[PDB]
Amino acid sequence: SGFRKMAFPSGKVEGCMVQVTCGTTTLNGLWLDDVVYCPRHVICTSEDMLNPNYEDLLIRKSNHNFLVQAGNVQLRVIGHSMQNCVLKLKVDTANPKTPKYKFVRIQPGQTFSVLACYNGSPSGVYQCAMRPNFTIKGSFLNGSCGSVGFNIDYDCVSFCYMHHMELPTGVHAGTDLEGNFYGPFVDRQTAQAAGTDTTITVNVLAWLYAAVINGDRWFLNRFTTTLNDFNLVAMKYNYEPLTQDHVDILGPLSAQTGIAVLDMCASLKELLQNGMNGRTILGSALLEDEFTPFDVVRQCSGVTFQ
Amino acid sequence: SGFRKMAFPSGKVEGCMVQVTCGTTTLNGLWLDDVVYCPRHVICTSEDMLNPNYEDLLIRKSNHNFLVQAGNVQLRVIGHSMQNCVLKLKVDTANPKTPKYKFVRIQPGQTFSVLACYNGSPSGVYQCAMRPNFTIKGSFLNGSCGSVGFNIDYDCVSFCYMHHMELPTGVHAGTDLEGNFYGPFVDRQTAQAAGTDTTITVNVLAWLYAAVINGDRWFLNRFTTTLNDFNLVAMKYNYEPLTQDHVDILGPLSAQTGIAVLDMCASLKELLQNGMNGRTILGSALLEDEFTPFDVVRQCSGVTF
Repeated sequence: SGFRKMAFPSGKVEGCMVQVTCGTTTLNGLWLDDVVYCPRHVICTSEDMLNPNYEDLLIRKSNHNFLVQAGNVQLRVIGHSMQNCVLKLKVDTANPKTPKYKFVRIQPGQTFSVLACYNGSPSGVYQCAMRPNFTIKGSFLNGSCGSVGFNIDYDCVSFCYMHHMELPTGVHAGTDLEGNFYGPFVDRQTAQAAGTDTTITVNVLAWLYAAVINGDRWFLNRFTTTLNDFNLVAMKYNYEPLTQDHVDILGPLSAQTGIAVLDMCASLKELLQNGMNGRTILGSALLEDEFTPFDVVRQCSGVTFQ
Repeated sequence: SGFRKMAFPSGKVEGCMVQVTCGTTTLNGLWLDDVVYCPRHVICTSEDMLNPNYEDLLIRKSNHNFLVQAGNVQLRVIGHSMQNCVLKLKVDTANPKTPKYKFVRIQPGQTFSVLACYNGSPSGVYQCAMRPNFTIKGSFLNGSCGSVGFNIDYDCVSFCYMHHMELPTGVHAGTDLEGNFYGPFVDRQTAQAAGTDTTITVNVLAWLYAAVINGDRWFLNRFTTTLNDFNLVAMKYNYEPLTQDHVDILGPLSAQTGIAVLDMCASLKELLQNGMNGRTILGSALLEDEFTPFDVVRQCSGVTF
């Protein structure tokens, strides 16, 4: 029992983190086999930040302008190329700690672990979710760029996020590992703002199912709803629309608890109307939306506490 | 900027986790140098768990009754002994991945990272605090026993917790790595109740400082208080007493923010007496008490390991 924001163990990713320096700029890179991936803005200077021409900046660099340090060892850069917003530095050594891995581009609402790093060294690990407005609510300081987000279902690391920037509201933006940004953002310091964010409805429903699995039913009610009526109400509270795909994904939790998905939707409607009246759910006084259905199944018992 | 419940990187500990099996019971062990540490109740069966005599159970076991597996490799057990509630299995090979480490016993209110493991394989990491009632609010299923809690400083892993059991309210109890329980618990298959818990005041103040560092300031006010008056309020809301040592420990955050501890105490007093009036702090509608002052400093300054 219990329910925590649980990250994946970070060791398989720690062994891939390196420091990349170009000029006076230092950030983190990800060393997989004989390639180091890092944000391309490592090649910018101070006069470059608003409208950098990355193709023009990069042609002026040789391999030896990039200093890559793995722990105490310098790696030798033997080639470089840019793919979208990431730089790929070919190095002369394959990383002996490379885990089994893949690159995946995730959808809003998906969660992942972040290993926050500075100067190629890990500082901590935490869970994040891709918000509907394609930002993440991270914890990142100067020098954290190139830190990555990942999942490790089974034995394989799926890298899904590379950190590039902080927006004015204090939230964060970055790319997949092919260098395409999530959302409409660009790696320029021109004025950019995140869109209005919404709550991830399917994740709130998953977390209510987690609460039932762990033994709490106080928030259920005798009512049901149609999917259409639920979405009409949910939108009034800035909740994302719930689709038939989301209803299907909740199937296993519904089966384990005996609570039909649209009955849990009626419970959520009432919670939005009433608040918690001084109670908590899984230790929270707010409705939590950064656990996915898959996260709940990963963490919770397969036996409900009836 | 931003502020998240952050665990330590777990790689140094992952390399130490093994699977220990005795009879039909399987749980996790911690392999350091040439010793594997695990809960002594691995030697119990069903008819033993209600009132175990561990000294008598251990005599019937030979070294080959303990099956220790590190990944795909079996370790050969060459000795066994018990220290309080921890079994120590001497093995024939030192763990080549042993980090610099020590065993430490923590105080209530201190936080640590848990590496939750099953069948010797790490499955997740999260941050926990030792509650004033010596439980932790963990997330553990059958087979999680022997999972460990730890802190890191520089290069040294300080192991502080080994998981043994779940209490009826769904919170968790365990030992230090010398086998001494935290709290008034025993390793027997009986319902044992956690005492009434209280809120860790110095940690709530640390988190209010984190909120200020991150720009969330609505709860600051013109008032200040004394330690004595604040502690009357703390007692009334089931908060731990705030000592002068706590005031000193908040010194670095009070310096980084420029806000005196007793000024912040006047803010917390008002939050306890009036609530949040529908607002949140760092995204929470509750007063969070599982960040220590050092946790706030470590996260807000980017400290690496």
